[PDB]
Amino acid sequence: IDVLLGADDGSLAFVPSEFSISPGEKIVFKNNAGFPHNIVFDEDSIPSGVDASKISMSEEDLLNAKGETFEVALSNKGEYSFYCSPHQGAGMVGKVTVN
Ligand SMILES: [Cu+]
Repeated sequence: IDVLLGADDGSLAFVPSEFSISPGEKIVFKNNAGFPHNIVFDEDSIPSGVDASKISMSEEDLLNAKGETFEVALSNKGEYSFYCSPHQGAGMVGKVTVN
């Protein structure tokens, strides 16, 4: 599943921001507009026992250039909330459900 980092109109959003997937399916987060961006899973809002570091950028890490990507596949079922660190308050957040 491809997820744009920044919408095509410049909005500071993941597109899509809420979506499902099945275990092992690639998520490719791609810098689109308004970069730098990053993808951080919220360590308090992911499934029991999941290591957020295995699936996240750190908050200090950035994707700098247009078209740069961060790929992650999730395994464990349940809800995972994530955000872009520098743009979280602007509303650049999302939630993926592994089902
Ligand atoms: Cu961002």
